[PDB]
Amino acid sequence: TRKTYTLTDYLKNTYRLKLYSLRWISDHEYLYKQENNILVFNAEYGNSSVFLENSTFDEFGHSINDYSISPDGQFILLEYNYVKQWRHSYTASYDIYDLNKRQLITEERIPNNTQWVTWSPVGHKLAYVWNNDIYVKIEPNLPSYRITWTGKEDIIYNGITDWVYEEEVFSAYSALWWSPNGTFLAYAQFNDTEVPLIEYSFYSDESLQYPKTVRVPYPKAGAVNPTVKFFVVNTDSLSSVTNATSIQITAPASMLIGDHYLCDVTWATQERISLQWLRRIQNYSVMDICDYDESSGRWNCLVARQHIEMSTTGWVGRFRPSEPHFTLDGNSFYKIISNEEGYRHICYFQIDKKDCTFITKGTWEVIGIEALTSDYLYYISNEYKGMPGGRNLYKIQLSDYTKVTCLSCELNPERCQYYSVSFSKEAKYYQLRCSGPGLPLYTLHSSVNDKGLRVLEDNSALDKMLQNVQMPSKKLDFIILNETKFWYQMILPPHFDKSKKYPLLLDVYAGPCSQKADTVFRLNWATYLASTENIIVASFDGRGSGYQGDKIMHAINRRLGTFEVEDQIEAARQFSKMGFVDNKRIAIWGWSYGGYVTSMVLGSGSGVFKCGIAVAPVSRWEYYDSVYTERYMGLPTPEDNLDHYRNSTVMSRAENFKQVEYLLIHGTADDNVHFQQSAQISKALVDVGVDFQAMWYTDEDHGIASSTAHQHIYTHMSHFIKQCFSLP
Amino acid sequence: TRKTYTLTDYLKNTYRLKLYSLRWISDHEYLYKQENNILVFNAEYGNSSVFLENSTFDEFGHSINDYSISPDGQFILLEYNYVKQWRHSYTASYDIYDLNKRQLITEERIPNNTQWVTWSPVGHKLAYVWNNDIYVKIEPNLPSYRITWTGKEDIIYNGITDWVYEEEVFSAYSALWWSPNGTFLAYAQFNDTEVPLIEYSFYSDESLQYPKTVRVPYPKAGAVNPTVKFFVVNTDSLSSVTNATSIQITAPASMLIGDHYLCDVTWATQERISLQWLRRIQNYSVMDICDYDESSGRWNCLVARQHIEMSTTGWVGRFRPSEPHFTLDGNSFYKIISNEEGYRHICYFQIDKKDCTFITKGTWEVIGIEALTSDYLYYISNEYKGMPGGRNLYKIQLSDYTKVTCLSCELNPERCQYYSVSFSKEAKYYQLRCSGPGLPLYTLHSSVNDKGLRVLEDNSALDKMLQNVQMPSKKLDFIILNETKFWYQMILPPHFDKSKKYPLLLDVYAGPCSQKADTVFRLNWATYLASTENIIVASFDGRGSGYQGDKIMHAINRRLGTFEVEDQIEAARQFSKMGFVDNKRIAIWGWSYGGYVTSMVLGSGSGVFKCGIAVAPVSRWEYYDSVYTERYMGLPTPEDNLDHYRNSTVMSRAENFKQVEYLLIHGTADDNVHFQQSAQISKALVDVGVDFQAMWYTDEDHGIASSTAHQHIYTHMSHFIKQCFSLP
Ligand SMILES: *[C@@H]1O[C@H](CO)[C@@H](O[C@@H]2O[C@H](CO)[C@@H](O)[C@H](O)[C@H]2NC(C)=O)[C@H](O)[C@H]1NC(C)=O
Ligand SMILES: *[C@@H]1O[C@H](CO)[C@@H](O[C@@H]2O[C@H](CO)[C@@H](O)[C@H](O)[C@H]2NC(C)=O)[C@H](O)[C@H]1NC(C)=O
Ligand SMILES: *[C@@H]1O[C@H](CO)[C@@H](O[C@@H]2O[C@H](CO)[C@@H](O)[C@H](O)[C@H]2NC(C)=O)[C@H](O)[C@H]1NC(C)=O
Ligand SMILES: *[C@@H]1O[C@H](CO)[C@@H](O[C@@H]2O[C@H](CO)[C@@H](O)[C@H](O)[C@H]2NC(C)=O)[C@H](O)[C@H]1NC(C)=O
Ligand SMILES: *[C@@H]1O[C@H](CO)[C@@H](O[C@@H]2O[C@H](CO)[C@@H](O)[C@H](O)[C@H]2NC(C)=O)[C@H](O)[C@H]1NC(C)=O
Ligand SMILES: *[C@@H]1O[C@H](CO)[C@@H](O[C@@H]2O[C@H](CO)[C@@H](O)[C@H](O)[C@H]2NC(C)=O)[C@H](O)[C@H]1NC(C)=O
Ligand SMILES: *[C@@H]1O[C@H](CO)[C@@H](O[C@@H]2O[C@H](CO)[C@@H](O)[C@H](O)[C@H]2NC(C)=O)[C@H](O)[C@H]1NC(C)=O
Ligand SMILES: *[C@@H]1O[C@H](CO)[C@@H](O[C@H]2O[C@H](CO)[C@@H](O)[C@H](O)[C@H]2NC(C)=O)[C@H](O)[C@H]1NC(C)=O
Ligand SMILES: *[C@@H]1O[C@H](CO)[C@@H](O[C@H]2O[C@H](CO)[C@@H](O)[C@H](O)[C@H]2NC(C)=O)[C@H](O)[C@H]1NC(C)=O
Ligand SMILES: N[C@H]1Cn2c(nc3cnccc32)C[C@@H]1c1cc(F)c(F)cc1F
Ligand SMILES: N[C@H]1Cn2c(nc3cnccc32)C[C@@H]1c1cc(F)c(F)cc1F
Ligand SMILES: *[C@@H]1O[C@H](CO)[C@@H](O)[C@H](O)[C@H]1NC(C)=O
Ligand SMILES: *[C@@H]1O[C@H](CO)[C@@H](O)[C@H](O)[C@H]1NC(C)=O
Ligand SMILES: *[C@@H]1O[C@H](CO)[C@@H](O)[C@H](O)[C@H]1NC(C)=O
Ligand SMILES: *[C@H]1O[C@H](CO)[C@@H](O)[C@H](O)[C@H]1NC(C)=O
Ligand code: NA
Repeated sequence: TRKTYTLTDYLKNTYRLKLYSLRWISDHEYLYKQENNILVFNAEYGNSSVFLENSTFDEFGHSINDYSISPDGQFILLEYNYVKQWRHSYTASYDIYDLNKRQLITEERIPNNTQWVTWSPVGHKLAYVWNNDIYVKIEPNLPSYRITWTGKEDIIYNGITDWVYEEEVFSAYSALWWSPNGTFLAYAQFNDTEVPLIEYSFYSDESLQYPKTVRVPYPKAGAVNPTVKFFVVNTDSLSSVTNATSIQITAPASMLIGDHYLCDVTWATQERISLQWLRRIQNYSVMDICDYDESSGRWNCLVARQHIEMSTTGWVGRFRPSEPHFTLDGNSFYKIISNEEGYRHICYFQIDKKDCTFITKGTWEVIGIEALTSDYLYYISNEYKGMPGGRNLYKIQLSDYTKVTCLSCELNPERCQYYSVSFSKEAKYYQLRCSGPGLPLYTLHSSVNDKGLRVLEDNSALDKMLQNVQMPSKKLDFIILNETKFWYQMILPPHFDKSKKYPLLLDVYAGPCSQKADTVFRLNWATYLASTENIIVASFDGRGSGYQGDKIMHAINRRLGTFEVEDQIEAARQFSKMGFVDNKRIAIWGWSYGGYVTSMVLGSGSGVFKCGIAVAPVSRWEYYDSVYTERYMGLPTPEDNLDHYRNSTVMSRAENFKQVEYLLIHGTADDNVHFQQSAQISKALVDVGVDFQAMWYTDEDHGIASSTAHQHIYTHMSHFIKQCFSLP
Repeated sequence: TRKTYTLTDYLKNTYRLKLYSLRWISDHEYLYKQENNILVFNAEYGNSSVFLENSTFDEFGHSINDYSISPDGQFILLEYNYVKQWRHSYTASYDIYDLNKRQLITEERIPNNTQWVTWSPVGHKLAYVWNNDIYVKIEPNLPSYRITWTGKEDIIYNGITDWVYEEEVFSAYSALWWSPNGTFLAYAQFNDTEVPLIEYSFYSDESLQYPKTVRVPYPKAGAVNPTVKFFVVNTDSLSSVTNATSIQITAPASMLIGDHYLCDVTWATQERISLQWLRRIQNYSVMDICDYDESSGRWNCLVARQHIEMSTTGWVGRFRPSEPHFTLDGNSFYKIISNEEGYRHICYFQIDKKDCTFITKGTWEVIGIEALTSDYLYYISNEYKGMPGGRNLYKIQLSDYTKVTCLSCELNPERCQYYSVSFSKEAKYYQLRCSGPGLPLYTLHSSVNDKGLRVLEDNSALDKMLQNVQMPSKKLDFIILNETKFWYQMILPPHFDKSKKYPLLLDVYAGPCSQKADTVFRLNWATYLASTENIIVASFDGRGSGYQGDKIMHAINRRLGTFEVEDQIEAARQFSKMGFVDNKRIAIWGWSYGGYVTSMVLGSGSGVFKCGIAVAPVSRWEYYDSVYTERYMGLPTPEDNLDHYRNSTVMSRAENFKQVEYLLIHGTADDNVHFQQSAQISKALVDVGVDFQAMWYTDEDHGIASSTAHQHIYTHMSHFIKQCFSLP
C-alpha cells in the first residue's frame, strides 16, 4: 500500500518541483546556474560553456545572494549582506567584478546599505539609491555623481518607492527608469511628510532588552497620502557639468486639481517617455507622452498625445492601468483595455489619435502582452477552450489581425493548459513554462519557425517519486448561477468515491480580480489534507473574481464584504447538493483577503460551516492602506462611502461567532495587514463572550514565511481542522 | 440533591462575601457607609447617627467614585472622573463640600486631572499634585500655594512616584508625607531623565484608525534608574508674594557613593522625621533621624542617630526595610528586623544607640506592628500552633517582655485562624477581621480589658446560602524535605473519597516571600474546579517562601528559577504518590511570578505534569524591572550575576516542552510584565517546533481584569484544563 502525501512531506519539501530559471543576456544566449557554476547556453544548438566557475568567489569572504551581469557583458554586480525589508524592498552590499581583467573592483565601491542598484540597459552605467538619494556611476571604478540632495529617511524618497507605492502601485522598490540606450535617467520622488505612521513592536533576538518600535509611513483609508514628482536627468552631461539639472515633468491639470498617483512610466524611444497618472478616485487615468526638446533642454507633453482611460462601472485596470507597448518608432502603442462588453483586449493606438482599434475580441481576456516585433505581437490569454483559469501564448500578425496562431495550446493539451513565457532580447527565441495541470514542463523554441528546439526540464525525477504516492486528483469545473458560469476546483482524495460523504474545506481568497480555480499543479497543504486526511479542499471564483469580464469583476465595486462573501457561502451550499459532502463537516479558511472573507462567512449566521481559520485577516477597511482599499471602496467619508466601510467590518458580526469554532492567527510584525486588525477582532469576540482559538507569531510579517514559523502554523492549523472533523 | 459551585457562580459573584469597612475618625468613633449614607458610630455603645445623607449629592451631576472626610469633620472631598493609571496611580477631578454650611465650594477649585490629593492629618489643609507639581491649600475655598515648579511629564515627579517607585518601593502613587499636626509637608522628587522607556501598542476602541504607542519610563534589570531627592516645606509660613522654600535633606555619604533608593519615610514627632535609604545592591540600608532646627530653619540628621540595617544572606526586609514605630516622645522606636536565627522579630531601638533589644523571639515571625501605647505594643504574628499560614493579634507588655497575651487566638479557634486588625486613633478600640478558615467575621473590641464588645458582620446570610451548595474543603498540612517542614494546602472536592483517584492542579506563585498555603477562606476559580469538576487544587510553599525565617526565604538569593521551581516539582511528585491522586492527570498553573515558575517547571523535563497554563509570565529576568529583580538577582553584569540571569530563562528550556500541553496567555497592554516576555517564549517554542496553545488579550494589562476579559480568560482556561483531564 503506497504511502500518502503527508504533512511532513509538505513541510520538509521531500517532493521537489524542478524549475528552469534562465537569464537571457542577448538574442541567442542565456545564463543558467548549475552546481553553483554559471553556465552560458547557446539557444540555437543547446551547447554551453562555463561563464563563471563556481569557485571564483571562494575567498570572497561573504556569501553571495545574487548577481547581475552588465548588458555589455563586461562586468558582474555581486549582491551580498542581503537584508529584506517589505515585499519587494531590501538593502545589500555590492561589489563589481571586472570579467575581462578577472578582478574585483576595490575603488569607489557602491556603499553599504544600498537600497537599489541597476545597470543601464546598454553598456555598463550604474544608477543606485543610498540614504534615499540617487547616484550614477558612468564607469564601475570611477566616482559617483550625486543626482539628488533631498533624500530623508521616512520622508523624501528619490528613485525608490515608499511603503504604499511599493506594495500597491509599482510592485517594486525601484522608482527609476533608464531610457533605452541609457542617455536619460527618469525617476520619481515621493514626499511622505504628512503621512501618518503605523507603529508596532519588534522583539528581535532574546538578547534585546527593550523591544524596538517600528515606525512606517503608511496611509490608511482616507488618510493623508504621499505626494509625488517626476524628473528626468541627462546622464551623458554628468562629466561636463558640476551639477546636472533634473528636469521636472509635471502632472496634467486634470490630476493637479486633487490627490493623485503616478501609476506607470514607460519609455517609448531615446527621446520620448510616457507616464500614466491616476486620480485618488481611481476611475480616471491620464497618459501623457512627452518629447525631449533639444533647443530648450525641456520635456514637453502635447495635449494631442494625451490619452484618457476611465471606468463607469469600477476602477481602471485589473490592479492599476495597463502598461503601453510601443512600436519601434514610438509613434504607436498597444495596450490592454476593457472593451465595450467589459472584456480586456488589446487596443492599438496612434500616439496623436484618441480613438484606438481593438485587435482582439471575444468573451475571454488578454492576460498580458509578452513581446512585440515589427511583424508580430505575442500575448497570453485564457481564450483556449473557454477556460478562464487556463493560459496560452498566441501570436497575432500585425499586417493581418485575422491571422492569430496559438503557439502553446496543442503542444501537450493533457499535461499543459497554463503557460507563461520568456523571450530572448529581440524575441528570436522563447522559453515556454507550463505549470499545469500535469507536472511543470519547460521547453525552448525558435520564433523564426515556431519549432520546439528541446525540452529543458520535464520533472521526470519527481514523476518517478510520485508514482509511489497516493496523490489526490483535481477537478476544475463550473456551476451556473443566475445564468452565469462560476468556476470551482476541488482537490479530491485518492480513490475518491462519489457514494461517500467527505469532509470539505473551502479554501478562500476571493479578493477583487482573484482567481482560485485554475489549471496549475500545486504541492501544498491541500495536497496533504486530501491525500492523508481524506478531506476535499474546494475553491470557488464568484462575483468580484478576475479574467472573466467586468460584469463579474466590478460586481463588488464600492461593496467589499458583500457578494464575494455570499458567493462563498452559496458555493458551499452547492457542493453539499453534489452528494459526496458531509454537511456536518464543512470548514472554511483563508489568508489575507481570504482571512477577511473567512471571518465574514463565519460571522454571517449561515449555519453552513462548523469551523474556520483566518490568517492575518483584514477586519475593518479603514485599517487597510489607501491605494488598495479606496480603489474598490472610494473614501470613508459621509459624502462618499463611509456607511459601507462601517457596515462591512468583521467586529460587527461578533455575536454570530457563538455558532462556530474559530481560529485566529496573525504575525506581530505584519507591516501590511497590521496586527491591530486581529487585535480588534479578538477584543470584539471577548466583549460578547465568544470563545475561540488564537495564535500570534512573534516578529513574523504578512507571509508568516520563516522556516520555523511556516512549519509551526501549518502544524497548528492541521490539528485544528482534524479536531473539527473528528479525525484521529 | 444540591447544586455545586459553578464557573458562572465564580464569574457572576453569586455568593458574595460581606465586609465591614470602617474608618476611624477619633479614639471613640468611626465612619461607616450604609445604603449610600455615611453614618458615624460610637465604638463603646454601637449607637449611630447619620453623618451625611445619600441624597445630598442628588443634583451633583457626576458619578462620585469615592469620598474623603477632613480629619476635623468640616469638609468632604468628592472624587469623580476617575481614570486608572498603574496598580495604585490614577487621576481624578475633585470637589469639596462644606459640611457646616451645607454647600459645594465653587472658588479656587482643585483642578481636573489631579494626580494625588490628601488632607493634613489634623484640621483641613490639603496638598495635591497636578501636572507633576505640588500645591497646598490652607483653606478649601482659598487659592493654592504652588510648592514646586519643576514638574515635567515622564521626567520630573514632585510628590508622586514614577512607575518603578509606585510598583516596587512605596506601593502608592503618593510621595507626600504630612507631619503629625500638619505643620510640615515632606516630599520626594524623582528624576527619570535617563531611564529608558518601554513602548507598546494600545489599540483602543475600534474607531481609532492608528494604534497609539504607550511610552513609560521603566528601568529593566541593570538599566539606568531614576534618581531621588527629599524635601520638607513649612506650610505654616507660606506667602502669596514669595515662592515657598523647600529644605533638602540629602542621603548619607554611604548612599551617595553610588545608585540608591529612598525606601521609607516616617515622621517621629512634630519636628523629627526618619528616612531610610537603600543601596542599589539591596543588602545595605541606612536610617537617618532628622530634627528641625528652629534657629536656622534647617533639618539636621546627627550621625550618632544613624541606624544601619544589613543582610549577609540576602536582601533587607521582606520586600523593603520595615517601617519604624516611634514612641510618643520620639526618643525610641520599635522595628521588625531579622534576628541572628533569621526570624523576623520586634527590636527596640534608642534613637542614639547602635544596639537594639529584641522584645520577641522564637521560630515564627512577627508579620506587622499594629499599635503602640506607653504600656503595650500590639502586633500580628504566626506564632499560634506553629502554623506559618495563620495570623493572630498579640500584645506585649513593654515593662515585662515575658508577658505576651494572644488577643485573638481563642475567640473562635475552629472558624478563625487568620486575623487582621484596625485600631482607633489612640488604640482605645480595635476591630478584628477574621478571614478564615470559616466565613469572615468582623468584631469590635476595647483595649482596656480586651472586652469583645460586639459582632459587626458575621456573614450569616452567605452561610445560609452556602448550606444549599456542595462546597469543597481545604486541607492545610506539611511535608518534610531535608529535615525541614514545608506547608501545602489542598482544595478538595465535596464528598472527598480517599479511595478514589482525582486529577490534581498545582496552583503556583512561589515568588520570594510568597505564601500560598494558608487558613484564608476564598471563593475563586479553584472553588469551582473542586466543587463542580472534582479536581484537587493544591498549592505548596517551598524554598524562597515567606514568614518562616531567612533560612527558607533567602535560599533563592541570587538564584531565582532554581530551588522554588525544583520544590514545586518535588511537591507534585509527593502528591502524585498519594493514594487519592491520579498521576496521569497532574497539571500546573500560575500567573505573573507563578507563570514564570509554571513555565520553568514545564520546561524542566520532569515528566510529572501533563499540561500547564502560564498567565502573564516573566520569561527572562533582564526583561523585568530593576528594583524587584536586582533585589533577588544582583546586577546582570559579568562581575556580578550575569551567568545566572542567562541560564534562568524560560526560552532555554523550549525543547523540553515537547512532552507537555502548554497554554500561554498575556495582555497586550501589560505595563508590568511586558508582552515581550511571552512573545519571546512563543518564538523559542516555534524555533524548536513545539506545538502549544496561545491567547492574547487586546489592551488588557497585568490584571486581565476588565469584566469581559476576566470571564473570557477563566472560560478559556477551564476548557483547557477539562480537555487535559478528559472531563466532559
Ligand atoms: C556552441 O557551439 C558553437 C558552434 O560550435 C560555438 O560557436 C563558435 O564555434 C565555431 C566553430 O564551430 C568557432 O568559431 C568558435 O569556437 C565558437 N565561437 C564562439 C561564439 O565562442 C559556441 O562557442 C558554443 N557556445 C557556447 C556558449 O558554448
Ligand atoms: C515635502 O512636503 C512638505 C509639505 O508637507 C514640504 O514641507 C514644507 O516646506 C515649506 C517650504 O517650501 C515650509 O514652509 C513648510 O513649513 C513645510 N511644511 C511641512 C508640513 O513641513 C517639503 O518642502 C517637501 N519636500 C520636498 C523635498 O519636496
Ligand atoms: C545641485 O542642484 C540642486 C538643484 O538646484 C541643488 O538643490 C537645491 O539646493 C539648495 C541649497 O542647498 C536648496 O535651497 C534647494 O531647495 C535645492 N533644490 C532641490 C531641487 O533639491 C543642490 O544643492 C545642488 N548640489 C550642489 C552640489 O550644488
Ligand atoms: C542615445 O540616444 C540619445 C538621444 O537620442 C543620443 O544623444 C543624441 O545624439 C544625437 C546625435 O545623433 C545628438 O543630436 C544629440 O545632441 C544627443 N542628444 C542628447 C540629449 O544627448 C545618444 O547619442 C544615443 N547614444 C548612443 C550610444 O547611441
Ligand atoms: C474641569 O473640566 C470641566 C470641563 O472642561 C470644567 O467645566 C467648565 O464648564 C464647561 C463644561 O462643564 C466648560 O465650557 C468650561 O470651559 C469649563 N471651565 C470653566 C472656564 O469654568 C471645569 O472648570 C474643570 N474644573 C476645574 C477646576 O478646572
Ligand atoms: C504643630 O507643631 C509645630 C512644630 O512644633 C508647632 O509650631 C511651633 O509652635 C510654637 C508655639 O506654640 C512656636 O514657638 C514654634 O516656633 C513653632 N514651630 C514651627 C516650626 O513653626 C505648631 O504650633 C503645632 N500646631 C498645632 C496644630 O498644634
Ligand atoms: C551585598 O551583596 C553583594 C553581592 O552578593 C556582596 O558583595 C560581594 O559580591 C561580589 C560579587 O558580586 C563577591 O565577589 C563578594 O564575595 C561579595 N562580598 C563578600 C561577601 O565579600 C556584599 O558583601 C553584600 N553586602 C553585605 C552587607 O553583606
Ligand atoms: C451615642 O450615645 C450617646 C449617649 O449615650 C450620645 O450622646 C452624647 O452626645 C450627644 C450629641 O453629641 C448629646 O446629645 C448627649 O448629651 C451626649 N451624651 C453624653 C452624656 O455623653 C452620642 O452622641 C451617641 N453617638 C452617636 C454617634 O450617635
Ligand atoms: C534630572 O536629572 C538630569 C540628569 O539625568 C539633570 O540634568 C543634568 O544632566 C544633564 C544631561 O542630561 C547635564 O547637561 C546637566 O549638567 C544637568 N542639568 C541640566 C541643566 O539638565 C537635571 O538637571 C535633573 N533635573 C532636575 C530638575 O533635578
Ligand atoms: N496589498 C495588495 C497588493 N496586491 C494584491 N494583489 C495584487 C496584484 N497586483 C499588484 C498588487 C497586488 C493583494 C495585496 C493584499 C490585499 C489585501 F486585501 C490584503 F489584506 C493584503 C494584501 F497583501
Ligand atoms: N512587581 C512586584 C511588586 N510586589 C510583589 N509583591 C509585593 C509585596 N509588597 C510590595 C510590592 C510587591 C509582586 C510583584 C510582581 C512580581 C513579579 F515577579 C511579576 F512578574 C509581577 C509582579 F507584579
Ligand atoms: C561595508 O562595511 C564593512 C564593515 O563595516 C567595511 O569593512 C567595508 O569597508 C564596507 N564597504 C564599503 C564599500 O564601505
Ligand atoms: C468615479 O467614481 C465616483 C464614485 O462612484 C463617481 O461619482 C464618478 O462619476 C466616477 N467617475 C467616472 C469617470 O466615472
Ligand atoms: C516662582 O518660581 C518660578 C519658577 O522659577 C518663577 O517663574 C516665578 O516667577 C516665581 N514667582 C515669584 C513670586 O518669585
Ligand atoms: C563546482 O561546483 C561544485 C562545488 O560547489 C562541484 O560539485 C562541481 O563539480 C564544480 N563544477 C564542475 C567543474 O563540474
Ligand atoms: Na459582646
